[PDB]
Amino acid sequence: SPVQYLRWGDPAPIAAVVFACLGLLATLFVTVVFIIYRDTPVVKSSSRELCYIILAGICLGYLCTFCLIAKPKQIYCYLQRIGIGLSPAMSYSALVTKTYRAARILAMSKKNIFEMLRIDEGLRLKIYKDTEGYYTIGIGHLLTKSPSLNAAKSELDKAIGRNTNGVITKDEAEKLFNQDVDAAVRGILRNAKLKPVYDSLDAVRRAALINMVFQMGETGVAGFTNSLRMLQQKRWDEAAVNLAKSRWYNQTPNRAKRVITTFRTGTWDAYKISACAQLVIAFILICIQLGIIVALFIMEPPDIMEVYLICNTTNLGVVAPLGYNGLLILACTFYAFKTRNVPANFNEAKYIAFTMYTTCIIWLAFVPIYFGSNYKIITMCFSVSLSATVALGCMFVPKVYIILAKPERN
Ligand SMILES: CCCCCCCC/C=C\CCCCCCCC(=O)O
Ligand SMILES: COc1cccc(C#Cc2cccc(C)n2)c1
Repeated sequence: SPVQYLRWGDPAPIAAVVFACLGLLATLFVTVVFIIYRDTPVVKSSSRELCYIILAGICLGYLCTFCLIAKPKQIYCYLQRIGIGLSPAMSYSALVTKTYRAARILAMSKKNIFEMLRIDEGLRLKIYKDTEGYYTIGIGHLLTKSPSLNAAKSELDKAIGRNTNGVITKDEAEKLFNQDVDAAVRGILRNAKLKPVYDSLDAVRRAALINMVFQMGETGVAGFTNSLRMLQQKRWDEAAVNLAKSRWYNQTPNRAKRVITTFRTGTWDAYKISACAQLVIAFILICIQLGIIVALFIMEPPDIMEVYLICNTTNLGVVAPLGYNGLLILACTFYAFKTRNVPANFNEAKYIAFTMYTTCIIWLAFVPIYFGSNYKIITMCFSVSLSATVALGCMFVPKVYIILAKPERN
């Protein structure tokens, strides 16, 4: 009994149990809130079944402390190993597929704007110079600024990764273009006259504005005061009429028409231009961890060696599932970082990225702390729980807050 130990002067067992009980309550609160209000936008477009997997994992995480603070029964040693390896995998494997889909969606948006400008501006697959004499390739991608061709080729090879010999492919031109777009967005967001229109626009219409920026620069685009305002206020037809009066339209009519039409429809009509799969993959990434665990069960059978349950788990019995989860966390972080600025679903991505930043630190810190500790069971309890609380706190608590306290927003 954990109360005994507190009485005997050791408050660690009861503290761990309380942490886990509170963890279970909160996860229970959050889950029920998601069951009732699954009928709402803020939950529908986000993957519901995947969310449940993540919550289940967090739940099992907290449950792990009851496996570590236990009566001496054989099965608890089995449970410990199962729970400690499998519960992070459940959460992180469902999450990686979530961040992956968010990464594909984003990539295909970058592909569209690339095609837009391939059509409007064109690209060269071989090195050339701009009107200012600087070495350039693709859709106006600046390579270097020195007057030496070989310096451009080296810098290109550095950028692409193979020995290009001054010649690249279309996919590689896209690669370079993605950078230039990124930088282009930075500038718009650093421009007071342009930030509010860009923030308010949907994805397609954002590309149209970026298109204009590429043609005239920011200072030129900011000169369409009235039109930008109309766009910001969503008066699409009026913006179209207004922009068709400009000198821009009159100097480059063929291109301006496509851009204006894009602004007017929010579609790509002027340019030629699976949830179930997620569950199967998440299922697979989880079974792999189970495979590792079951294999270590056969190589190194669990055995007991009071309130603390000392099992005979070797360093390998810990490290192998730990390593695998570490890989999942790594993949999550990678994809989450990539999609960190994605505005969709009330900036859901910003929370997911922050969560993984924290997880990485917590897990990296766990290695020296745990393997240099003489209080391993309690270190494990707090660690699993902290990791589960970080996920629950940083990702689900804000969603619940929006649900219950902003019913006029969602
Ligand atoms: C952000 C990275 C994700 C988390 C890192 C995962 C940590 C697990 C991976 C490897 C840990 C290093 C191997 C264990 C050290 C053995 C210590 C010992 O037994 O002496
Ligand atoms: C950092 O120290 C450790 C060591 C080993 C395992 C863990 C863990 C975990 C876990 C469980 C369920 C849900 C989530 C998000 N995480 C933490």
